[PDB]
Amino acid sequence: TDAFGTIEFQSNKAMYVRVSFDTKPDLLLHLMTKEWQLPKLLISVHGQVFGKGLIKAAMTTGAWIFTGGVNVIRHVGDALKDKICTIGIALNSMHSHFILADNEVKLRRQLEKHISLQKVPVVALIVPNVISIVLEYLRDTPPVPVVVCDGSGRASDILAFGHKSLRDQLLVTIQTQAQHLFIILMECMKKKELITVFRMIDLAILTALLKGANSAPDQLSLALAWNRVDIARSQIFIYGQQWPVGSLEQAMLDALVLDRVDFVKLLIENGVSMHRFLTISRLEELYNTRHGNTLYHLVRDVYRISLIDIGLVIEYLMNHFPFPFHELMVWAVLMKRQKMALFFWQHGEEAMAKALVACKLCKAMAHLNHNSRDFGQLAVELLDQSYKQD
Repeated sequence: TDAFGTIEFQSNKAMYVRVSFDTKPDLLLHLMTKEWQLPKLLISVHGQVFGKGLIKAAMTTGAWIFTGGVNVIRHVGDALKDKICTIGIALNSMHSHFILADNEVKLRRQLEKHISLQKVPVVALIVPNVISIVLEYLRDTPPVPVVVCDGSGRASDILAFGHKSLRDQLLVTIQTQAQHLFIILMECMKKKELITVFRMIDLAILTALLKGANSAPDQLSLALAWNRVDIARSQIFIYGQQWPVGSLEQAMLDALVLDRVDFVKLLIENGVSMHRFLTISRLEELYNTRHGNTLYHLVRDVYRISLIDIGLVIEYLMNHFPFPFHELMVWAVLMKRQKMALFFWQHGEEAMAKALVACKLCKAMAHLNHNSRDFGQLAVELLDQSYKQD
């Protein structure tokens, strides 16, 4: 036992546990997820652009960062100072949820492997033993999109060896030890194109993770979890892709469940046909789901949700759909969304009636002013422009 206490470096409040060298992945997972009340992506570091890249990547991905607890660690801490749930393993003030080892590495790696096994790509960035751990991660662990950094030292030597007489020059620069160490470097050439050296970071890190993942549907499913359509468009969707039949419908449904206007627009540009996409079962399931609405309460005023109940409640408030955009927009406004409904209004025809219906529905939905005013003004502007034209 012993330890098991949280200390605030006054503040940067954080939790600390002095675990032993041997660790149980289940114990650490329970402590972090439940005891600490604490991601889709995982990052671990062995040690302006450096700070900016990590901060942007961590904030967007919302991924835990594994770094040395002992104050290269200082450089990372300074970058953080410039609510990411970083994890420190070793007492830096910036890091949170401290975990210690009683003397470690083996237990940490086992815990990371167990966490990754649960339905979470893991990428390690690195700035003598450095090359050893690099090769261990690359070989033993199939996933290891390790990226070298401009920082000199072991990283510089590894990058120089990977990029490319030459072996003799590298061995001389290293200074029997060099000859023994080159055994791993021999496998580095075979492992090339799996760990890509960074070049002079969030975009680069995302690209490296996507390359490591290695099938448009598979990559796009993980991309949706990160909400990086603007950047992921170039890589996920490229000319000459496979595009398996049927996966596109599932991806479209998953995107539509959540509020990702950019991804829906990108899929429409790809050729997502709403004429055939519209489905009674899909609409019923979409209404049923509560993930991501007061309609349920309205339902009580009006278990699986059917179109009949929706029609009944709509009337009170007031097998492919030929004009699905009406249903899409009424659903979007009924769910209290402020972006998808406007997009559906833009795409669909007969905008005046739809805008007026939405304006009427908004006022009674609360029983609001901003949305009702927007819909009302949009209709007025549309008529005014049409009045000028003819």
